[PDB]
Amino acid sequence: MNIGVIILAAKLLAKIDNTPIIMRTIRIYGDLEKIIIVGKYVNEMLPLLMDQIVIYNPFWNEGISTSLKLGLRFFKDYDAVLVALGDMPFVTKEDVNKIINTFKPNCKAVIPTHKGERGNPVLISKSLFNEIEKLRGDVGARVILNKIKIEELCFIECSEGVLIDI
Amino acid sequence: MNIGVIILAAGDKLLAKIDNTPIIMRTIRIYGDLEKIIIVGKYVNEMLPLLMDQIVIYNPFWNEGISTSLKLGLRFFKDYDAVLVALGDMPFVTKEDVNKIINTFKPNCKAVIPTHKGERGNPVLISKSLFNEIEKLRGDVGARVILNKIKIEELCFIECSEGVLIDIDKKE
Repeated sequence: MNIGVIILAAKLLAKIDNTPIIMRTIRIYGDLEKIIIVGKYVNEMLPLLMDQIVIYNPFWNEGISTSLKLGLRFFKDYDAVLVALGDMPFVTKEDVNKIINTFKPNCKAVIPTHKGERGNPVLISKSLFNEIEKLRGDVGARVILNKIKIEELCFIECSEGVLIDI
Repeated sequence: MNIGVIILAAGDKLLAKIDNTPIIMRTIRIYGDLEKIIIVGKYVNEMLPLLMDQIVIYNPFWNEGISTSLKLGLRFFKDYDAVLVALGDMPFVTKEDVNKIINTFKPNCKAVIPTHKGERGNPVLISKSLFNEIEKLRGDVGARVILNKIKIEELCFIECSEGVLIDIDKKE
């Protein structure tokens, strides 16, 4: 299925068992097609993201929405995108399979949950792309999800990692 | 119009200055307020500091050749009507030149090629139709392989300045 991970990255270079966190994050998505969107600290971590397709967002200061619109363009033909944050190195590989496997034919999105909280990454299907294209400001996943009826929102429970943003 | 500009800047010298301004710098000015991104590779680290005001795509496959960079920037404008492929080492093209090129874009044209005294140059304006064709490229080939494929009955030309024919380079 056409599922592409959009890693958002405008700390991040803080090691965890000798590997900088942004790198831990990037590889929990393994074989999945992904693209890293980078702004704030781009120059500081660029040499660490050179094995990746990286898009530098000049408009990062203008709010997370600009990073997500860009990242989206590279997958506009995909069935859905997985919006992950580079900030969370604890999301499990299993958590990912979960969020992806539970993406059924009537799901407009899939939201991970842990002990009563919704976390990330959020699986967003093609049907919503257009919606996130109108998005403006420092808004993002929350704002678009509120747009759908709970009847069309799927979910599954994952490790606590789906909630830990370091 | 849905016409995006892809400035191939992956394919060191681009940082050199011409009258106090970087070459890639000048090359960008020429396309003005047009929808554009610039693709870099091996010199992302040195390049970027001069592009903090532009959408920059780093190609991890820079070692494989110009086709990867073109497919990559092309992926960023997949829905648009056409893309103008520009080279970051050609800072002498003129705004007037560009307008002539994009304006010459008619429903008959599967591609618009800049010309100066019979000479076919760049930046070449490629239409949505060839998009699939270019995605078929491999290695360090480039779009001109495809331009030759298409028939003259659908390949528009338009006389421009000599900038369309000149590039800048470095001596080993």
